[PDB]
Amino acid sequence: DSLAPEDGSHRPAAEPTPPGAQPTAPGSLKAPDTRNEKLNSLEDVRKGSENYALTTNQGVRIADDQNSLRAGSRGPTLLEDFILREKITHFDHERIPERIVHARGSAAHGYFQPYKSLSDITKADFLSDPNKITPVFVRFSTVQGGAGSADTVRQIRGFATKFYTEEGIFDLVGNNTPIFFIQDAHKFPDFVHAVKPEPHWAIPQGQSAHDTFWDYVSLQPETLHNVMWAMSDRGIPRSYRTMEGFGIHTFRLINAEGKATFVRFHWKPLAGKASLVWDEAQKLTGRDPDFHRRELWEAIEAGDFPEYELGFQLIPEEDEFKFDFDLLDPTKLIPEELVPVQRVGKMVLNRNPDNFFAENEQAAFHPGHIVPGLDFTNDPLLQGRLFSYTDTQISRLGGPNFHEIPINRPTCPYHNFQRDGMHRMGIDTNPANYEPNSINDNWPRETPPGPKRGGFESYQERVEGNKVRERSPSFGEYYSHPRLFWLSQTPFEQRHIVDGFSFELSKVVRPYIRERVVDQLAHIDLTLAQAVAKNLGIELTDDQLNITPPPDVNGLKKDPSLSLYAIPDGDVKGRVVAILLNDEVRSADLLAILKALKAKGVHAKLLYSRMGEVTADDGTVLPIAATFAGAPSLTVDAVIVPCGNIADIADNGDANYYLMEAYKHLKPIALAGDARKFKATIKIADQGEEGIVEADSADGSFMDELLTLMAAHRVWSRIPKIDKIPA
Amino acid sequence: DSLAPEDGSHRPAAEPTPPGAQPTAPGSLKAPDTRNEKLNSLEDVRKGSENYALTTNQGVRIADDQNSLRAGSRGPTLLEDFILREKITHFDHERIPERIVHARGSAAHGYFQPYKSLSDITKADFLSDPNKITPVFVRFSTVQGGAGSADTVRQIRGFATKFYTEEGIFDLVGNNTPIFFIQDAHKFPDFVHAVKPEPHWAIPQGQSAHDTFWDYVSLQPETLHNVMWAMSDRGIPRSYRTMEGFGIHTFRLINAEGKATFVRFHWKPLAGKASLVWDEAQKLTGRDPDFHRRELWEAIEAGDFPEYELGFQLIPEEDEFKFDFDLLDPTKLIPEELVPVQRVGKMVLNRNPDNFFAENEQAAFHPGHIVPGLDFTNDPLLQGRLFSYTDTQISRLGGPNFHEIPINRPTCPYHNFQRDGMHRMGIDTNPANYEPNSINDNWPRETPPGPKRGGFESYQERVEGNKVRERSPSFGEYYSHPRLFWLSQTPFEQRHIVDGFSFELSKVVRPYIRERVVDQLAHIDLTLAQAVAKNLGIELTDDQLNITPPPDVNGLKKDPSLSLYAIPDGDVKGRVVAILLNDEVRSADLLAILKALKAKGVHAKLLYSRMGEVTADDGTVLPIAATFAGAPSLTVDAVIVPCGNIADIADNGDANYYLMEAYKHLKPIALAGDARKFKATIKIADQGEEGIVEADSADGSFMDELLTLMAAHRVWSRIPKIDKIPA
Ligand code: HEM
Ligand code: HEM
Repeated sequence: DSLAPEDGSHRPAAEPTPPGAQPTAPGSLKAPDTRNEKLNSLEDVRKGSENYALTTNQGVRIADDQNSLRAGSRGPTLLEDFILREKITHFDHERIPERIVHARGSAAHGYFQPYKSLSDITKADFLSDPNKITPVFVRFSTVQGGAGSADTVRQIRGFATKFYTEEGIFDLVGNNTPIFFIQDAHKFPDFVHAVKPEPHWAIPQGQSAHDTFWDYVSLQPETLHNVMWAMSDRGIPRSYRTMEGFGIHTFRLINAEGKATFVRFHWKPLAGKASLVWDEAQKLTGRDPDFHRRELWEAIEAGDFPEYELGFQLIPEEDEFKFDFDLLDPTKLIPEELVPVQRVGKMVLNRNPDNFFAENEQAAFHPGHIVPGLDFTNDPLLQGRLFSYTDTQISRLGGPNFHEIPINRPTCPYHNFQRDGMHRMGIDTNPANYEPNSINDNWPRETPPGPKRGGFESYQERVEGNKVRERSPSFGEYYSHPRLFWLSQTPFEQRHIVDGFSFELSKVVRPYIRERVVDQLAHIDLTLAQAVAKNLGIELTDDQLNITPPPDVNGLKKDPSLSLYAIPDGDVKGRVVAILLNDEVRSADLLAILKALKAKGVHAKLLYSRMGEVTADDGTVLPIAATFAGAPSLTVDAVIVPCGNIADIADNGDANYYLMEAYKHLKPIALAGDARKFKATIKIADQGEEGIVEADSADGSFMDELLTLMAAHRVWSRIPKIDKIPA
Repeated sequence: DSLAPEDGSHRPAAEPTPPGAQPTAPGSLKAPDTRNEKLNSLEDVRKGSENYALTTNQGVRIADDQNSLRAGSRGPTLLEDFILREKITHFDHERIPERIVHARGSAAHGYFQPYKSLSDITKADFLSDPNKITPVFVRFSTVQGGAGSADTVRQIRGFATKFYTEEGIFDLVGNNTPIFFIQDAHKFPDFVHAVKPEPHWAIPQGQSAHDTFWDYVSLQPETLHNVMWAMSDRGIPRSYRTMEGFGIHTFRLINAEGKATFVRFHWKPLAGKASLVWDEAQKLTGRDPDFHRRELWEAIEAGDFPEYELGFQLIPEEDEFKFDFDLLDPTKLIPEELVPVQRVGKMVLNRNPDNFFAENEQAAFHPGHIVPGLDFTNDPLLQGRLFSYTDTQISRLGGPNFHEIPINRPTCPYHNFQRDGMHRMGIDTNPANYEPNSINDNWPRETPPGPKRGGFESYQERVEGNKVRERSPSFGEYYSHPRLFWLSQTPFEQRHIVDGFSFELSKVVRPYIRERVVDQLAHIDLTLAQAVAKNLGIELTDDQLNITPPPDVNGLKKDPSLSLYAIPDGDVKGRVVAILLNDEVRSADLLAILKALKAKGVHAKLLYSRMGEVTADDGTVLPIAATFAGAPSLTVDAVIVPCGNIADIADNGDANYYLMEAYKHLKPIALAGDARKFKATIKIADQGEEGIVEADSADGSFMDELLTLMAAHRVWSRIPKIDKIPA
């Protein structure tokens, strides 16, 4: 019974389509021709459904999946109903522990390839040949919230990449800021407990605006640098496609000759850097808590594949101690003005998973999963991470055989003497389960280290010191990097940082904690400190006003690569505009609008006061994607109002509020013909305002203007005009 | 180190205080003198902290909890650091699986007492004497979202109560609507999978506005009754304190003479019935996703204990077949006009937990946990529940000894021959682990059924029929209960139902699903169907326009007890009002305002454009609780603006928007003296309007008028006026 619509509209077309054009679908059904070695290797466990009989897990066909077995139709359920019990038992045991941190995340499949061979600095196989492609699986995430929390919270974001190389799995488990909050892994449980929901009542969920977080920060000044990044607009990215990625720690690259080079890993977003504004981000956690997850999935379904460039900061071994900060301190960044990022390769995410639980939820990343050609360093945060990931996956994934869960399996050979464990899939035929053995002629065998396909050998770093629980004295500087970050931001970025601290500390109930945090800000920069204090009704003391600013970082008074917006990097492909329809749209305006958006790869969403269709002035039937309230301005990058019967929507509260919200949030707005009467609602300018595109009709020049604004992301010059608007 | 402020302001006073006045805290520290038998029995496992040395879990004192052990202060971390490894190991394994459904929930401790002995209808010990107090632990929840999802989503809410009786634990596991979506437990996994996030991409999180839910609903008309309740304002309660509770199924009461009486369980909120409006609820999931958890905790800390009256609908065994519907069908309600609710007792929730994870997350409720004096029925949804909760707790709580986790332990004696299992706490000394035995003289021993303290014996219900997987023909009626619900709602409640369906179906991407749901609505009520269709741009066919409405339910064409608001039951105690300050408030207005609110137990929050303090006209220093943006109008019940230097905030966008938002969401607003200048912000006429209180000062009847409006909850007559308003 209950069947598909006659017309076949239940099923999405298996071709690239813009967001909202078709229902989303499992990756293998949406893009069956998109393949890679890892995607193909998962074919053994993919399960179809069309034309198959419904069965139990033991393969018994079910005749009635609507009713339990009972003694009479109004009688008691019987214990012998094994079909009911198997179905309910499986349902009852669907959940597994969420990740302790980074539980909220969104993932996709893709591939990587180097631009040229890097064999002179590393023997890693995946970086040895420009035409050797390596499948990847990437998961982006937030830190604090649970798996069911919201996407556009203010938080550091995780950026984890699993490379399925020919010499083993390499996991590059990074975040979207170049430093971490703490120096030693021993404090991780303390820091995480402080940022997570407070233990008595389990509030608040995915935001750091609460007493315990700011108490920890105020008592542990090493956290200030990453706190500065979190309070900036870096903490509220527009998309996972428009943020940077960093490995944070200094690692080593080892070449065939045995030479070690220190390296820091970077990902550069080829769509550019872009973030939301706080009010927008917070409201969007309510209007669409799945915004980043959705946006990633739809970009891949549209062909707007997330693309990132891998880059390396390289420091010779002999230059380990030449900076004014320790290279092994994860609260310190290496300014690009001192050590440039060398481009290494490109990563493209081009296919969504088939099943979120099987592939995203069960994926296991670990920074200890390195390969020959790579090695660790003594960074005390990284050292502790090496223990933790393996340990947590034993309980999260139910045993030691988590590498046999399909998404986690290597695509290269794996053979050893490990056996058994819960849910053991591999059936070993080796007569031996130990080495050395004579009974299988000692196979599988050890392999000496070498230039290629060699066994792993650690770099023989010299270790000299007593067994101590002590922080290196070189790590005891906490204010210069925060200050370098502060001075590198534009004026509007600085304002947003001030507003971030002010908002968060206004939610701290104990006033002395707010004062202690302001005291720490006074050791970074007095202008920043005074601006936050003023918003909290706090007065800096005379001593606070006389704190000497921290020294410059190796002579730098600023580094523009630390700003999101100082150096233009805008890219409109993949962005989306809202088009507010009316019941008699001028089709000539629409035609020109859609053509210009199409030429730059910008999507459109047609909105109205109701769902269904509206008919343009030439008879074209226009399906409505959503209502004005249903897809708020928060979800788009710009708003366009075509001419037609403007009287239809001129007095619509939601239509007017749509423009007020977009205006407040600094988005470009374009008004054609009679749509220019909406200028009154955003109560500003009569001769026009930079940021507002207006003309008698939507034409080539009107669209060029709008698209130029869109490439600059937001209208920062409108900032002074928005705090009067009631929106 | 000694980091607390010397003034002791880090610690909350151990006395009842209003929301926001002090930092919240663990229940036993906030209210040490609030006790009950269960709370006292948990003293064996409560752990303090003050004045104790920091140790490992083995009791070894720790000297340096800031650093890992390494070879040299910049060297590698050593494997012999057992302190680091224990600390990180425990952190790595903190999470357990969340509940499969109702994962998001908030709980508190309390007590229950019957008004009079019910010995004539039940032998249940907890209902046998008015002076018998039974400790309870209650958990309120949503259904779909994860543990980290938001509170004010549109969903059915769970209302689960664990009664720690002298004859065993009784768990009454109910919801906030009197029926469930489905009829047979065999479809529970299907219904739940349809409402939960879609499997390819895991979206959307806590809202049912997506294709698979409405696909299922459109193909299974049995769901329409509970869907009607979810689309009404019942799906968005103001607080867990202001919603009703129901057991849903017909159970049995058994008295000492062996007579069975059918019973349906009800909880009546002594604070009244109250819900939010959709736009407010959805925006509140972003501004404060923990609103209901917070509100419950703060109500209890303030002394505004959540109070509920337990009531029974009783039906004699001989009247089983006297209704138009089957008593065993969980998609059908029993109209109070046909069978009144008899008041049974009162439950008061008066203490929060100490540790959310230990007490709330690990609590295990199960409808199969009944006691002598109660029994089950053949309702086919209830029958399947009896299997599922035991099964799911084995994996959720790590084994069969979950009854030994402190919160789940009975307060009465428990002795049997069950042994071992993971995490076994009890050390059995019985020589025997089986019965019958002679080696311990057969103890513990079976106990015959009797009037008091007897063994459990099932009611000897006659069973007759063949073994079949078949729905009773008596359950095959799906539209009369939905229609009865619809006709019992006020006109504004009907509009909100129409708006709920309209918004939800507008998020369904496949248009045919929207059409099929509209067709089902046409079988319930033509006005409802036409209004939803209009909002979707769908036209009803002539056939749909002629579908004959379903019959009345036992001659009823409405039952006012199904409405939230048809019969006023307003209670102002525990509500909160925002007070928008200026930099020279008229102290006289503020004195009058705050004392009037205090006299009725209404809380206040003093808001401004920054934190700190403001000084009134007479020099009174006024502490600011939050900024206008920090504590939006969504979080309060009414807004008051006192006179003073109104020019200070008159052009503040946030202050004006605060009133626009409150106005749109139908909240009472009161403006004193020059604060009447804000009338132009919300377009109020010079002569005024119902729902807006205004006078020259806050004296006289100004506060009485505002409190009268608060008692009516919202200003329903303003609906037509908010239609426009750009907010
Ligand atoms: C530079 C500092 C760090 C970065 C960049 C980082 C990054 C991440 C990321 C991106 C994830 C999520 C991976 C996924 O998507 O599944 C994650 C998970 C995790 N992190 Fe780290 N983290 C850092 C520090 C630490 C430390 C110091 C510890 C403990 C010593 C730690 C313990 C964990 C654990 C236990 C998980 C859960 C993994 C799982 O369940 O599979 N992290 N981290
Ligand atoms: C009248 C219909 C139902 C009502 C009123 C109801 C109510 C609830 C409530 C309030 C909870 C949360 C208890 C807590 O706070 O921990 C819950 C959890 C649960 N429900 Fe039910 N439910 C119903 C139907 C069902 C059915 C038909 C099944 C399966 C056959 C089911 C399976 C579960 C499971 C497995 C849990 C999680 C329990 C745990 O993990 O401890 N429910 N339900």
